[PDB]
Amino acid sequence: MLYHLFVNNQVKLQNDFKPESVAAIRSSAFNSKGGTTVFNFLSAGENILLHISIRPGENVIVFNSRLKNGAWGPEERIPYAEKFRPPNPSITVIDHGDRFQIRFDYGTSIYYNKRIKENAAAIAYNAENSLFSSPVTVDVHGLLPPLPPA
Amino acid sequence: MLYHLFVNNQVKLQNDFKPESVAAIRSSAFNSKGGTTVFNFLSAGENILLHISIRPGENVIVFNSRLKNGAWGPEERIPYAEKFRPPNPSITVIDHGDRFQIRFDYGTSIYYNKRIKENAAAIAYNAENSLFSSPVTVDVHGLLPPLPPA
Amino acid sequence: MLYHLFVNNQVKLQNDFKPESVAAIRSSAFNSKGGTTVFNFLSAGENILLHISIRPGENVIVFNSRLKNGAWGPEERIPYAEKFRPPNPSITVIDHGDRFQIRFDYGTSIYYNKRIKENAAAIAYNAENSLFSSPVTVDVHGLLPPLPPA
Amino acid sequence: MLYHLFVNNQVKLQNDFKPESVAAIRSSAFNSKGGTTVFNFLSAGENILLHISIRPGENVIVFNSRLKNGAWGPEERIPYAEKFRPPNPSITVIDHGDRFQIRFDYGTSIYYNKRIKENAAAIAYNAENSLFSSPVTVDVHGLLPPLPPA
Ligand SMILES: CC(=O)N[C@@H]1[C@@H](O[C@@H]2O[C@H](CO)[C@H](O)[C@H](O)[C@H]2O)[C@@H](O)[C@H](CO)O[C@H]1O
Ligand SMILES: CC(=O)N[C@@H]1[C@@H](O[C@@H]2O[C@H](CO)[C@H](O)[C@H](O)[C@H]2O)[C@@H](O)[C@H](CO)O[C@H]1O
Ligand SMILES: CC(=O)N[C@@H]1[C@@H](O[C@@H]2O[C@H](CO)[C@H](O)[C@H](O)[C@H]2O)[C@@H](O)[C@H](CO)O[C@H]1O
Ligand SMILES: CC(=O)N[C@@H]1[C@@H](O[C@@H]2O[C@H](CO)[C@H](O)[C@H](O)[C@H]2O)[C@@H](O)[C@H](CO)O[C@H]1O
Repeated sequence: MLYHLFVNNQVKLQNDFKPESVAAIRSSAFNSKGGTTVFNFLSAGENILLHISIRPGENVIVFNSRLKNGAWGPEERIPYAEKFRPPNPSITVIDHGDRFQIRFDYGTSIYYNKRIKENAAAIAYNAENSLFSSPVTVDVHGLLPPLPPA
Repeated sequence: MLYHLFVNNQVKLQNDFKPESVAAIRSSAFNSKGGTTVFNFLSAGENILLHISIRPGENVIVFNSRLKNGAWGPEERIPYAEKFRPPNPSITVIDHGDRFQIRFDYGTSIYYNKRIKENAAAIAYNAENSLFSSPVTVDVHGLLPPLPPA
Repeated sequence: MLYHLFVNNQVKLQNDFKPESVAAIRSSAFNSKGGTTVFNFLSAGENILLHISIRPGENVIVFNSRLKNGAWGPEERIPYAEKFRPPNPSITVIDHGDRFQIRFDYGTSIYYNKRIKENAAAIAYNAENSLFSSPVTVDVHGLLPPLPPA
Repeated sequence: MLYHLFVNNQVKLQNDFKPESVAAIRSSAFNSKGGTTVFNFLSAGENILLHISIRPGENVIVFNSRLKNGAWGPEERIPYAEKFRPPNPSITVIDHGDRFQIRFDYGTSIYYNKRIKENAAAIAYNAENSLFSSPVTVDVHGLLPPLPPA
């Protein structure tokens, strides 16, 4: 399923993002002078199951969760440098049941253990000066599709 | 290369659309009651090398070409019905040197013998009431990519 | 559909190779010091609809056709040097209805007009000492499948 | 990287199968009467990091590990039913660092937690009379490849 996720807006998944689900987010730009950019996987109740805060002007990428209302739990950060590849950077999220696997364009996958027991019913994209394009292309799979040779 | 082509707008290709190039256009919604929807592969001088006029109201899809300052050539026509797959219909275009191959979701491909000897420097998307989404995802390749087993 | 076409053998297709069909042949090796290597697409009556004779020594790649009991027709050739990429060289045959497109690893593809009005029922492979592996992997599609972003 | 893995034989990997690596194993046939079929991921020391024994008879698929000069540890087994899709059944193995993800054609992924802290340098295939074709097509990736929209 293909969705066009607009900045500071969101898309409702026609199907729950759950174990086996694969979400491939791709950007057609990558704005160097851009700042903090966020992607959130939302439960039906709109709790932030997976929060991805890309902070260029701070060389860090923060991963967290929190009830829509609640405060933020412990952060799980990793360096920002050498993660994305211009001009078409991307972010791939996979639901492995007990944790999320997140991959950028370079480096090893980041594994984020689930903290909130709910499937994602939507994906939000927030940014005041996004590092990416608006919208960003988003393909969501129910399962891992047959892979090409390269 | 990923581009986001908005309705009644266009996109400048990083490299020219030439022999071997593949363009994969994908929509995110498919509006069953949308009107005439067009896609134009434009040369540097704005010549319409390939014109794809999807006309649901006339149940036909028209292919043609014309120099910016010239007139349309004869029309290439094929039935519209049962060509697109909702909710994410697609259109693939491939430059085979002497002619373009156009594939939708179902049916046989369409071949349209080039009439202007030029490469494409951009692709336009036009519609007052479009069948597809704005924008449409467009992946441009320099050659056929590794094919998946499925 | 995946097949393992062994050298000096052939594989019977579960469905006819016809317009829109895609045969992606891949080798696990490139025995550069090899010799003449051939791939043939045969119809039910056993006519050779498409003959591809790769000759490293002569430094050319011959394309031809011939009926079951007939002599070869005129040849259509191209230089062989560097048309294949090690360690996994590939050949991709696509039926465009009136002609086949033959894709190697390098250089613009080659088109061959159909001489025999039949669909192929088997793909053959012959060689005294192949330039490729035995077998070669062959994925046959009824139509071009969705293309990955790259 | 493509390899043709023959039954009762193995293929020496170009690069180490390590975290991020993906191995797509595909067969051209499905021998319904076939007996126990095994695939082993081996360390340079020839220790069996991942052992996968498919037993149609006992309706089970066994996963284990052992040292070259060793006996089998406790078995992790799952039902054989609803895993393979003939005539081209597959098996995808992915190294997630602490564990291997294992996918067949049907059902949810299987996770086998690593027992031997070594990267695999080879992949073996053995059986008396295989359930799968000989050889099987194996595409090994250093990291997940770009995904087709569908
Ligand atoms: C340093 C700063 O100015 N603010 C930090 C906060 O950052 C927020 O982090 C959450 C996720 O943890 C989210 O990304 C939000 O958009 C950020 O502003 C946070 O780390 C804490 C309090 O939440 O304070 C500062 O560390
Ligand atoms: C009916 C009408 O107003 N115009 C018809 C022509 O339509 C144009 O067709 C070109 C491509 O050939 C292009 O799509 C343009 O936007 C259309 O207005 C044409 O279809 C026919 C053929 O002679 O003539 C006009 O009736
Ligand atoms: C060089 C040689 O020994 N024979 C040449 C011919 O080769 C045959 O070509 C047919 C297809 O055209 C087929 O490949 C057969 O197996 C080949 O032996 C032919 O290529 C040329 C004609 O230019 O004549 C011979 O030199
Ligand atoms: C003993 C025998 O001939 N077959 C079965 C055993 O097979 C071995 O099991 C190990 C354990 O993983 C490994 O698969 C080895 O390659 C096999 O030969 C064994 O699976 C079971 C008891 O665990 O007994 C026999 O059914």
